[PDB]
Amino acid sequence: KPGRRRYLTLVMIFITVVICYVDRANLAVASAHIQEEFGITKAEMGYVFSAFAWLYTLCQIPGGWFLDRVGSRVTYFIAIFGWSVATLFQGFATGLMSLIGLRAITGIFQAPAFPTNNRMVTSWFPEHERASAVGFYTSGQFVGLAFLTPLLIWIQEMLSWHWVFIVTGGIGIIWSLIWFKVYQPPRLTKGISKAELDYIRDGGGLVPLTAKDWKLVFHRKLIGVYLGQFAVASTLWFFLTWFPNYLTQEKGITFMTTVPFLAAFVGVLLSGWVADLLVRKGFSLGFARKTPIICGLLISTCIMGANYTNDPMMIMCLMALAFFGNGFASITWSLVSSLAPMRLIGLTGGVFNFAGGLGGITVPLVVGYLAQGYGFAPALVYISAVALIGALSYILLVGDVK
Ligand SMILES: O=C(O)[C@H](O)[C@@H](O)[C@@H](O)[C@H](O)CO
Repeated sequence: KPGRRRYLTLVMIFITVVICYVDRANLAVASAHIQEEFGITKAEMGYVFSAFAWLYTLCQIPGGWFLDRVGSRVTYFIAIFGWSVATLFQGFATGLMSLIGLRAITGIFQAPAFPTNNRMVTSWFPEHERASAVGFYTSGQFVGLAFLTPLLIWIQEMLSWHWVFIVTGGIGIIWSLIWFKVYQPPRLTKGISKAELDYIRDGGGLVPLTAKDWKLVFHRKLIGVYLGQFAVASTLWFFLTWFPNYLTQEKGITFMTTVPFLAAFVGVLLSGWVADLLVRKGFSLGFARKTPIICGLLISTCIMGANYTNDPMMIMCLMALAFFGNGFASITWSLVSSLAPMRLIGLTGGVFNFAGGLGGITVPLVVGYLAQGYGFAPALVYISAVALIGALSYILLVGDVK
């Protein structure tokens, strides 16, 4: 009865966020064959992984500027059709230099995925259901990064390894042109409902660099929010890049690739829904999403307790609970669109994950730096410290709705 096509764009985004995260972990799937063919060393492989991580964060502040400058639609086509071509060409790469360069190119076009979807969902879902929308396409990340990894392995072992980059890259190419022709602003869309467009707008859904603005974006209210995701997105990047299973593996654990990614799946899902229901009630817009972020980041510190047993106990349960707190508090960016000024929606989205994605580059490096000289115990307290620092820095500098 009410507007129904508004969620169509949400599904297309969910599809995009899935495809975007498949091209993130497709390299890890083939990482057991890429080293052997080119004769690459373990250290050199790190360049291939790092190539995507670095440019992904560095190419957000240009993307944030590129998003507002060029628009919200064409940017995603250039993005989807951008990285999808790089990934496709990676299947025909000759030498690690071709892989490092292409993975760099892949990170460039895939960087403006976070700010572009945010404005896209904010121009279509700036209401109470933005958290349910934010908690919807984020689940596709945990699903798209994992639930498709077995299918890649199936295509990897039976057929050649190149098809993993042709499938993931080829699907993205088709999806860009598909998405390019179907999605468009609400008024300019073919079928617009008289009630939906007003329904979308009643919540706030609408279609050079200044020195002053340059210093204002780095404000206390946004700074405390920037630091918040530095502790949220980081925990997800261990699983993406550096450390699924590396050193000291006999007395680390013993199935591990699906447990935390479900707890976060429903974690982001219900958390986006809990904040969604709370906000429509007599609670503030920030407090409805702030609350599940604080306790979540507090739940994220639950992993510190896994070392008290050192015995084949139910660590996996509290492991999923600790990862549930990150997912439950994974809608930390659902409010960045609100606090950010109307003029600079793209830049804030970049500088935002520029702290979160950076967390995916520095936090994994810290956990590794102490595991050789010390062990895993200082790594669990650090993740809890970053989560506590994330929570602590949030509750103090949250500053509600600026
Ligand atoms: O790519 C992205 O959207 C960001 O990394 C981040 O928003 C996601 O990883 C998730 O929402 C939080 O970890």
